[PDB]
Amino acid sequence: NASINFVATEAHTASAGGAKIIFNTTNNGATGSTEKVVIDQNGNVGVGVGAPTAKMDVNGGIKQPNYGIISAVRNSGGVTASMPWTNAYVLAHQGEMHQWVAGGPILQDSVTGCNAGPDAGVKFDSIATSWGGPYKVIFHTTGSNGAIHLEWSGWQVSLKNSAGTELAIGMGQVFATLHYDPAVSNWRVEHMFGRINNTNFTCW
Amino acid sequence: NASINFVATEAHTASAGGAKIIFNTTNNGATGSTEKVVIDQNGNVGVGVGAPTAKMDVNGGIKQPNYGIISAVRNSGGVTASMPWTNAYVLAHQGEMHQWVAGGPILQDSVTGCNAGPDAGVKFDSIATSWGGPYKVIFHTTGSNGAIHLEWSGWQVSLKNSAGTELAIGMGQVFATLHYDPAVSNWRVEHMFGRINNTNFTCW
Amino acid sequence: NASINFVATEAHTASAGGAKIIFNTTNNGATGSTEKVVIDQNGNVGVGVGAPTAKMDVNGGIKQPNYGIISAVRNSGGVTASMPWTNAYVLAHQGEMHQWVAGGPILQDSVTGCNAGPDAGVKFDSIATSWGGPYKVIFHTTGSNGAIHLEWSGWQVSLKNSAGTELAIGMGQVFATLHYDPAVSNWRVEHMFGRINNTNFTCW
Repeated sequence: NASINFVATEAHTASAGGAKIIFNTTNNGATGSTEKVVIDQNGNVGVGVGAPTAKMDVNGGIKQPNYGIISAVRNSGGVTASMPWTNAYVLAHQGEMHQWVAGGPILQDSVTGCNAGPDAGVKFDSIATSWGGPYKVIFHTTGSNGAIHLEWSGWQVSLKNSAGTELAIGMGQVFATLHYDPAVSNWRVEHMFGRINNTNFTCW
Repeated sequence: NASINFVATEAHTASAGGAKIIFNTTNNGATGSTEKVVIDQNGNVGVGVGAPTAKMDVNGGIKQPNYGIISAVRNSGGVTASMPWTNAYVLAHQGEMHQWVAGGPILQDSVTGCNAGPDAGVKFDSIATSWGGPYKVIFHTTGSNGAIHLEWSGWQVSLKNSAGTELAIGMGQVFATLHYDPAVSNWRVEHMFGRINNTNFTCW
Repeated sequence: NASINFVATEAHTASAGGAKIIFNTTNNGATGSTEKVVIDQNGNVGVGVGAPTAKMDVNGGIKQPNYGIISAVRNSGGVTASMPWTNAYVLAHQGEMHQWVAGGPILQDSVTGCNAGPDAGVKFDSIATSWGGPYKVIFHTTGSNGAIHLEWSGWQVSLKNSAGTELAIGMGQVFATLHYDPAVSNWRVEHMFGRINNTNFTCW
């Protein structure tokens, strides 16, 4: 059995007063329904929480889609990128965060965008492993085209210079900002910084 | 057309058994409704997910409000802060996380709070840019007053010493803990650490 | 008063057309109900948002459970761990993120797992404080057993070598990957990296 109940949340002297919506379902194998969600009188939503204090109060974990491995490499070989959203989608979905686990990103712009600062032209060259690491991607804009702010940490990453020489290899972390650049018909790294093992790197 | 259906999730030999709530809406331009949300028999909520494994299982992005630029500067000039929540609101909303994109924070306490550790009295002096960066703010408490744990990374940040001398400028990241201090009638930085380019800084 | 309304989201020439579900509740002390949640025609859920652009669009904060302090220490003394989930639970809840505030983790493997790389065998030895810091834990897998990717930053952390000698103490940040290792009947640190004050550490 499942049901939706409207429940008073205070005494009602006038016919009208505070009220909430509760959503009840019966667990498999059970015979009685139990309250699973509430939209409270204050608009707070409780999921497994009866008196939510947060606007979205979740008594458990939060899951989003696995968007795979992200890459954006501009070098002597040309412009490439693997990005699981279009420019138009990112622009339509401003401010949205996405977190998932996957192999690390491959990131470089040794032509223009990330060839200034202390470590001009480096490649954050993640080796995909079973361990991988968490991505965090939030959608933003240059004002005309889609941009993303991307974070990832995990195993294993090779930091290479613009000549391809491995400078270090091990654990890697990066914060990077990418944008869709119409002048090269693809996503590019505008700036990024992070670390491989104990070595910080920065380019812009 | 929109509708709410109560659906059995297993065979029912006794009149009672497992059941879920499904919420159907019709996309604009469509003629048939499609299932958009489920509150499952186990209480898991699926949003675009039919058999959610997570308590809140979202087939897309998650958005929260844009809370703007955050600042808390105590120096020779006095005590200032720009904080988009009151002390009372933070105390009423413990444990809540907030993520958004905006210009970086401006942070310093060269009088007391962040004038110890390796980089006593520095200012994390973010220049607001179109790129900005992601904030993460989670609400906490000293036990009496509101505290926040704040993270931000992005472009562009000037690291200054307590005398105003620019030590470095470029990409910046900070983790900082701020609290509402009644002794100065405002928010202050209790401790923070991060980096500008490849230079780590730490104060407490 | 509380209510659930099915509302057209466009003109309907044929009997069928786009529609949304709105959920209305009355705030305590109020006499009229106000719209608190919408499941839109496109399946986007707005919580305090009338025309959500995100699949889960929340006009406020997001809260999850406080899972306490996490530890996993393997050294000369043996194998210990404090982990608020079982192996089976983590494996059933892949891809789920969890964020909360608590005292920092205690992490080391000086026998095998984290006794390579630049800082073999170190202990990230968090001292629990009232300030604490934010955890982020996302669930993953080795392919057979539960793994977690864990992040924490905050006050106060002692970085110790494998001999117990305090190398540094102050603000601490860690990214660590832990997994349930049946060969020692407990969770262990596979690799981690972070910083105490301005000192980066890395082990794998």
